[PDB]
Amino acid sequence: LIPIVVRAYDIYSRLLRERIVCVMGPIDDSVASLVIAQLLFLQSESNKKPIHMYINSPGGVVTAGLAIYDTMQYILNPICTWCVGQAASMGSLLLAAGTPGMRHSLPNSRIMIHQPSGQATDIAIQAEEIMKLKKQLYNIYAKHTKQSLQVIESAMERDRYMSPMEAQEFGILDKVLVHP
Amino acid sequence: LIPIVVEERAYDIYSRLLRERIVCVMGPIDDSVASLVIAQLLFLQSESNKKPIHMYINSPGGVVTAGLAIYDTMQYILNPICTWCVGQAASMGSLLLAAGTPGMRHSLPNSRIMIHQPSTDIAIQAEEIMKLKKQLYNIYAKHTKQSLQVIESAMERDRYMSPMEAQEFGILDKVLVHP
Amino acid sequence: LIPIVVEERAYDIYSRLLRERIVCVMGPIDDSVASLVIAQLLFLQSESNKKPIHMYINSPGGVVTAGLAIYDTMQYILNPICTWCVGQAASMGSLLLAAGTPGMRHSLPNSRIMIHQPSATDIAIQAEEIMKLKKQLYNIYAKHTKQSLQVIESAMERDRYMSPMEAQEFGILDKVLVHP
Amino acid sequence: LIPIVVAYDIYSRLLRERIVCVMGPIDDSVASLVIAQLLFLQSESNKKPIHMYINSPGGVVTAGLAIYDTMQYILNPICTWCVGQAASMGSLLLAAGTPGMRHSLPNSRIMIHQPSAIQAEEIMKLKKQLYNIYAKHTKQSLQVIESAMERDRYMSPMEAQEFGILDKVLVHP
Amino acid sequence: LIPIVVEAYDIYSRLLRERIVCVMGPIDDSVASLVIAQLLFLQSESNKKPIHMYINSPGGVVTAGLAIYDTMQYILNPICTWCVGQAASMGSLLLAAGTPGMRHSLPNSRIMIHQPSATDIAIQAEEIMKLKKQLYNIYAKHTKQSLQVIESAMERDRYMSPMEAQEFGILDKVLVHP
Amino acid sequence: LIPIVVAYDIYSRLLRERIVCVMGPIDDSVASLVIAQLLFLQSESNKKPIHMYINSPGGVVTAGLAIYDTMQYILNPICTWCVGQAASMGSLLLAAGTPGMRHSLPNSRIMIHQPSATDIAIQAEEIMKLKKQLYNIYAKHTKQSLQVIESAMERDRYMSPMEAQEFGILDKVLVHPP
Amino acid sequence: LIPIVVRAYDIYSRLLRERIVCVMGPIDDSVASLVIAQLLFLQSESNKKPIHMYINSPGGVVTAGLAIYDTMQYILNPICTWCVGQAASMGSLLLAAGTPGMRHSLPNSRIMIHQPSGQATDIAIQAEEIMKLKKQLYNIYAKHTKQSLQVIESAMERDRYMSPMEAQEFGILDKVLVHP
Amino acid sequence: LIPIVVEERAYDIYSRLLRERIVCVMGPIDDSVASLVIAQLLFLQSESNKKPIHMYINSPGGVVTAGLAIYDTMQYILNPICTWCVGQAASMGSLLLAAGTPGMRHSLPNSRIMIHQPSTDIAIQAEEIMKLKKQLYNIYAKHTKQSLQVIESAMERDRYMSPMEAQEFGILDKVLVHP
Amino acid sequence: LIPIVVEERAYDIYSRLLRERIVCVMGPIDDSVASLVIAQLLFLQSESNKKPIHMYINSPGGVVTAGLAIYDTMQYILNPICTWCVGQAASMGSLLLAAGTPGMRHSLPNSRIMIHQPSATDIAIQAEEIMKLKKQLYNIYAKHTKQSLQVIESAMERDRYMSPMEAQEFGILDKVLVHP
Ligand SMILES: N#Cc1cccc(CN2CCc3ncn(Cc4ccc(Br)cc4)c(=O)c3C2)c1
Ligand SMILES: N#Cc1cccc(CN2CCc3ncn(Cc4ccc(Br)cc4)c(=O)c3C2)c1
Ligand SMILES: N#Cc1cccc(CN2CCc3ncn(Cc4ccc(Br)cc4)c(=O)c3C2)c1
Ligand SMILES: N#Cc1cccc(CN2CCc3ncn(Cc4ccc(Br)cc4)c(=O)c3C2)c1
Ligand SMILES: N#Cc1cccc(CN2CCc3ncn(Cc4ccc(Br)cc4)c(=O)c3C2)c1
Ligand SMILES: N#Cc1cccc(CN2CCc3ncn(Cc4ccc(Br)cc4)c(=O)c3C2)c1
Ligand SMILES: N#Cc1cccc(CN2CCc3ncn(Cc4ccc(Br)cc4)c(=O)c3C2)c1
Ligand SMILES: N#Cc1cccc(CN2CCc3ncn(Cc4ccc(Br)cc4)c(=O)c3C2)c1
Ligand SMILES: N#Cc1cccc(CN2CCc3ncn(Cc4ccc(Br)cc4)c(=O)c3C2)c1
Repeated sequence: LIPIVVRAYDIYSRLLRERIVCVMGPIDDSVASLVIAQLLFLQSESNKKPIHMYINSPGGVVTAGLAIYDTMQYILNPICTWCVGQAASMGSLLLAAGTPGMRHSLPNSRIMIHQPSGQATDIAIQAEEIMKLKKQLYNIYAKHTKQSLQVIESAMERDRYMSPMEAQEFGILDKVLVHP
Repeated sequence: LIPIVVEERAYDIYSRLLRERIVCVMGPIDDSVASLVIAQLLFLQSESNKKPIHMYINSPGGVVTAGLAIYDTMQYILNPICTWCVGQAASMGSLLLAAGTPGMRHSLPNSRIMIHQPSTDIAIQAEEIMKLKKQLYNIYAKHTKQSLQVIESAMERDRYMSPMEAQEFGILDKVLVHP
Repeated sequence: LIPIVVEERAYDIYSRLLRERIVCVMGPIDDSVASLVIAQLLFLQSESNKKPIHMYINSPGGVVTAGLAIYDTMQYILNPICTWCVGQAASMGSLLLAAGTPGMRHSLPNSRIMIHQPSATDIAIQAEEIMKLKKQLYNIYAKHTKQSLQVIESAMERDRYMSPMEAQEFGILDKVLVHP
Repeated sequence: LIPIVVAYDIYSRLLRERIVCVMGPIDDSVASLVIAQLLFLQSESNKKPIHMYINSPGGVVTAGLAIYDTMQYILNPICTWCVGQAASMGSLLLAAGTPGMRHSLPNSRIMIHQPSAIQAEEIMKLKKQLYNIYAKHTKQSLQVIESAMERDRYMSPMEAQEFGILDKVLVHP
Repeated sequence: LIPIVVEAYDIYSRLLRERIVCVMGPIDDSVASLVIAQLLFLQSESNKKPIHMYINSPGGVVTAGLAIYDTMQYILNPICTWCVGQAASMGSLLLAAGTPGMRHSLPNSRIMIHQPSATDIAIQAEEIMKLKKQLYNIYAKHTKQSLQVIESAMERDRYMSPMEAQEFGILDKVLVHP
Repeated sequence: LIPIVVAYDIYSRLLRERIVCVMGPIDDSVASLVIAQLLFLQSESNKKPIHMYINSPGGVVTAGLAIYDTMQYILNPICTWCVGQAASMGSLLLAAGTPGMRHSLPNSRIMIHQPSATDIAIQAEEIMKLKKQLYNIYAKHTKQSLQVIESAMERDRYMSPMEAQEFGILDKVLVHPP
Repeated sequence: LIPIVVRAYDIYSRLLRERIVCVMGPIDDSVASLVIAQLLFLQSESNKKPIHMYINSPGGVVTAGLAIYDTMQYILNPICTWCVGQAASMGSLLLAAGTPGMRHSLPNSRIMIHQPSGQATDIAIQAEEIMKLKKQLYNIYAKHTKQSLQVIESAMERDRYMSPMEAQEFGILDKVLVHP
Repeated sequence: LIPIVVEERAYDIYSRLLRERIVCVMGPIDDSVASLVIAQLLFLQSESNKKPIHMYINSPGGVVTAGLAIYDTMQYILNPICTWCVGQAASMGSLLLAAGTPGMRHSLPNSRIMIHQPSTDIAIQAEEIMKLKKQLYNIYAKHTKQSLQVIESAMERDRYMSPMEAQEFGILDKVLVHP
Repeated sequence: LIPIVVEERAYDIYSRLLRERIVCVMGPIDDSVASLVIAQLLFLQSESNKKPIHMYINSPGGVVTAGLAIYDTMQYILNPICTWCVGQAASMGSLLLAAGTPGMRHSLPNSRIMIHQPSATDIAIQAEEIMKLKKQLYNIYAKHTKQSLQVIESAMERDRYMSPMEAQEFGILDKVLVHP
């Protein structure tokens, strides 16, 4: 039951006019394909006007999440990340991949970087190869939070969520706002 | 739910991707995908048979004959084809990736490329699956410019490659971070 | 989601294929697929009875009477019917492929062509009727491949797939091409 | 999805050609659809012939009888066409065409044998209706229809023409 | 599970020793096979000692009910029938197939002869008429009613009282106590 | 629950009567059990007759031929009995009894028409090759011509016990013990 | 509903006393484990008394069928094979593996050596490796029917059944009996 | 349906196999199989801790920790253990096969041996599955007497070996046709 | 099928295990598993209250109250309880393993020991009650490992498995042996 706003759009097509790419729910190849297209389209309108990326996600397929991350680094626009409700697993990696100084979170959000043990693989993968994927998140997290590799590997072995202030000091987000 | 963009006409974002001469290959490859992909490749040729066409690949593989149908159409049309790998391209997905126009096969830094065949259509006999696998042997060796047994060995290995190993191996030409 | 192309008018890409006089026979063939193909075949003739009609065949087979229904329409209309095998043409697919206008039956370089029938039909069927069906499959195959009736009874007993070059040598198609 | 011709969809264009399709199993939903178009094509013209495309394995008898009564009610000449097969109730509509205008394409299969909650006496009562319909349009005696419908087999289009189910077996116009 | 009685049998094997054959529940080929074997076993014990049958059945496959009916008419033992709870469709045909004067029913039972709308395969129209005509003749032979009266009463989708079924001919005695 | 007689279960005592029970659809499991009892009953005596009880709707053709071949292999004379029905493979086994010892009860239903399964999906020439095997067995035991058999089996109908007797499927139609 | 015969056994335990190993139905690891135990037990009673192996099977897992074959060659007893009803795929390979001159079939049996295209693999296997398994049946069939490798490979490409007389001339069985 | 044999006692054929000091390992390996196999290995030791025990292996693999539990019990008891491979022994199945007493690891001529791990218990983390795989690396190298990386390479290969290659590789000692 | 052993009397091998004073805790632990273990525990004590009792633990965990029910019985009875970890002991499995008599908690060389609880119980449960349960898990773990309560709160936050040597160093078991 999606509404229509006023030439008349639906509320989700209107969100894209305000340069807002929506990432709600589990991440798969279909979500990654839709998100990457919105980013590439938004750069075609202007490669300097900022883009806001709303994240309320529990995670999902890693390669699908990495495709969004790789596209976030490709486009030249300033990328603003907003954590609403929760950003866990791959969701917190996209949250931490925003433009430095523009990664926000709402005051009552939860943030998880631990990886779950409901998909995460597309096909069946071998023992050495989930380790290579985990090492990829090890370096991406360390690069965007400016944390050491050992601190990152240690923190990701603990099954717990952080408050936006804990995530701020760790390096996932920059500002915790209740109001503009 | 597919959003709508305005650039006066109103397209869905995927009808707008086809406007950019961009053909998406996301997900498992079956006869439904092969019918959709081939149609866009034939349409994009009709608009202009010399402008390049971009193929985005994030696929785990799938039906072999459908992936071979796309590949044949890729070699049939006259446009230079740029391949782009985001996320992953495993089994038949890496074959289409390596089948791009030489010099314009790209991948993004965190993609995973697998050429090991998994384990499609109706079940067949042992001589037919072995016949099909040798076509995958020849096609890979044709575009990687590797030896046959070098390909046959690398395909036994249950493993993915980083975009860089796939570049030295001959599946890719460029690994980009930024334009 | 089926994409949209623009001339001016907005078409769906499959509807644009029909304006190029291309009739797709993709996937398993049943009565619903037969209805669509026959409807498109008869419409393309009403526009012009001499302009060629293109048939895209990527099929693993299907119901015999449904596949025969199409073949009956391909023989009825006066248009030159170019058959194109892309991917594979098995069981009822190769019969339609071999039923194209002589000299205009093509195949793409990596296609597989089988004439072996699978080990069906709409309602449960008797012994004498199944062999009556296979006997008219022999006659149509022998008519269009110009082969002996027993050479069609043979080789159809072989659980085997053919190359486009074998299928060209045997009489199913006339050309196998890489480029136009 | 069904394509678009010029702006019509291919099955709406087939209706503009005065062609009514009866493809697949016949039930009350299909019978309601066929009857609606049969009355519309008569509403457009009561003289122009109407073409019926039959590719059916049969279906519900009361639904097939519903179509049959409508073709007898309407005043238009009706051409039936068999493509693929016409089995059980499907061959009854095929034989229900206007005399001299019942066709079949060469490689079709015609079945009049009926496939093996109402009482037993109602099954026999419905069957006798089927017997009389077949005998009326085939000009065959009742015991010939009863003995032939008893045989679990399909016919060639040439066999079905001599029996009286159809009139024309053509390859080209 | 079924309990164990000591005299050590399970109770259903003990009803066998009392020459009681149970026809409880729906009738299929598995029930007919079990019932016929119990009948033929009791004739081998003594062809003269009566056999008691307990019928609490909603009906079932017609050919299975005929194999039971043909087996009781085969053996020469005196066969009683006892309607407990309900005897509908094939159940009431067997109930009426008892030895004349020895077909009983308990007072609060329901007896039905109208046939439902019986499948091993899907059959043709004349084959369900051929089968129904067998039910007509079997009912008329044991109820001593005219064939027309059978066709009328079987067309009514209704249940009979054990009192009504007595004067119709389906049973002989409606008792509360021995 | 199968009752117990005195310690046998009723189906084990049927085997002691030299009776082999073939009730229900015929598959490879039914064929294995039936063949096992036929060879056992031959082990205890190669000349005493064996009794076969047939209430079958048909089943797998190769399993039904597996039984038939074993009925022809053993040296014992075989009485076949039809109760309820004998259809498709069931009527072929019924017809394959010892000449003059194939019986049926009066309310049985016998069909030789084959249904429109089998362990694997097979080809056209194999399904028809199997039908010719049935053509020869039916003509052999009914002593009818090949054309008369292949015509009559394309009829979708059942026969009465007397029709099948005149056709050659069975010999005696009994109501009470001879 | 398995009967009891007379000390009292069940009819299947009695079959083993007559030195009859029963192979009915599709073949899996459970059937192979049960069959191999009966063969090894029967050799422990006497390594010279013959063993009869009843076969009414449509096939099954290849490695499970090969385990029975390998055990048939291990034990020293004369092995008699009996085809009843049908022996297809792996079933006909065990039928052909009997002691020379002791492979029988009942007069109305069907024999298939073609391999189906309902299991045949335990796990998932690669393209080259089904070829190695097929080459194993290629040599086993040729060794026991004394046929050439080319004749064996050709005959196994045809989807058809043979009569016991066809199978006798080919080399699967030695005698076709109606009576001892 | 398990038959009954007489040799006076009445056993089922599998209770008679345990009488021969024969332990069967057929089918997928889970905690139910590990509980059954370990119990027989411990019982057969109690009857006599020096008589050999025979293990028949026709398994496609399965749960790793259950297959490791059996292997540990194999090394724990004091009896020499003969392993026998019929049909196949893939993944954990070949590990138990190679874990027999040196000199008595056999296979029949038409068996297939796979040491490539497939793709068990609850799902785990990437460091734990990698930790488990290295125990399979050490155990295989211990009984094959091969190098670690030689094992690690051979385990990438999606392939089976004939009993003869498995013999040169160090998983087997003897390949028999007849006693 | 559970095999049969013979002394003389015929036992099923699992019943023979109970006569060796061995109680198996294999698989997931629920109320039905708790009933069996407690019943076997109390019976073995009725025969003798000083003879050791052996507990075989190959468990991935289960219900907390069901697992606590066993631990309560292990503390109640007077017998020396030797715990044996074979394969794995995770969640409630390691708690029973660590609850064995001091000096008699063993593990086999290739076992995995986890104390991390999974991300349950019989009926749907509230927040305060789940933490009340984890708090008594802390107390039992701290009592038997002789570790600090916070050292138990830590490390239990780590989605991690331990070796038998780590579990010995931490206090879950006392010995890790290859041979008796
Ligand atoms: N997966 C994917 C992916 C991710 C990052 C970069 C690329 C490279 N490609 C190559 C071809 C191309 N062509 C046009 N544009 C502009 C545009 C305009 C509108 C829309 Br709607 C979409 C794109 C591009 O940005 C690119 C970048 C691929
Ligand atoms: N499977 C398929 C397939 C794949 C490759 C080539 C062909 C050959 N065919 C034959 C007829 C034809 N006719 C028109 N065009 C132009 C066109 C314009 C618009 C659209 Br929308 C699609 C195509 C063709 O490209 C071809 C090629 C078949
Ligand atoms: N199944 C079917 C089928 C197959 C072959 C031949 C026929 C015969 N029929 C009879 C009536 C008819 N009426 C009009 N046209 C032209 C037309 C115009 C638009 C569309 Br859209 C479709 C057809 C015909 O071709 C025919 C041929 C039936
Ligand atoms: N079931 C039904 C059915 C079948 C046959 C005949 C009838 C009788 N009815 C009664 C009323 C009626 N009113 C208008 N028209 C013309 C018309 C115009 C457009 C459409 Br669209 C449909 C019909 C009629 O034909 C009839 C015939 C009922
Ligand atoms: N369906 C069936 C059926 C129904 C009625 C009659 C028959 C005929 N048969 C033939 C052979 C036979 N042999 C022995 N007895 C005695 C007996 C003893 C114990 C048990 Br337990 C079962 C039977 C017979 O009654 C018959 C009758 C078959
Ligand atoms: N399928 C099957 C089948 C069918 C017919 C004949 C045979 C041949 N076999 C071979 C070996 C054999 N050995 C012993 N006996 C006697 C016997 C005794 C008790 C039982 Br219990 C079962 C059999 C045999 O009859 C045969 C006949 C197989
Ligand atoms: N899979 C399996 C299989 C198949 C063929 C041969 C072997 C080798 N084994 C080794 C140990 C062994 N020990 C005792 N016996 C005799 C026997 C007695 C009774 C029964 Br019951 C079972 C066997 C043996 O035959 C063997 C042969 C394994
Ligand atoms: N999981 C498990 C497992 C695996 C290997 C070793 C052990 C240690 N345990 C400890 C207690 C014990 N007590 C008696 N015996 C002898 C025996 C006698 C009959 C049967 Br039946 C089973 C065993 C033992 O072998 C052991 C070994 C545990
Ligand atoms: N849940 C439970 C449970 C757990 C711990 C303690 C108790 C207390 N109960 C009370 C009554 C009782 N009565 C007899 N015995 C001895 C015995 C003998 C044979 C078997 Br078999 C089992 C026990 C007891 O140990 C107890 C202890 C309950």
